[PDB]
Amino acid sequence: MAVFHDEVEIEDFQYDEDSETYFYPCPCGDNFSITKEDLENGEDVATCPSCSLIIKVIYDKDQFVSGETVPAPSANKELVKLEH
Ligand SMILES: [Zn+2]
Repeated sequence: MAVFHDEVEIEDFQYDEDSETYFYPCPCGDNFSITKEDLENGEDVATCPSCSLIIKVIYDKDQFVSGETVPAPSANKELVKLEH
């Protein structure tokens, strides 16, 4: 490795309705974490509390950066059954 670990699309991440946070599955055992606000500002990097690695989060800046345009809902997803 030389620059970052690997960039992954936000769609792959797991949205957290609890407090608007995205997480990514790590091979070390834990899962990365990144707040929605971070992506809205530019913080497209996730850090693991165990391995302490770095990962790039790809998303739509046009969607995240919504000044006077509130997006709309599109179906629902319930597949939270990832146990370690
Ligand atoms: Zn990790």
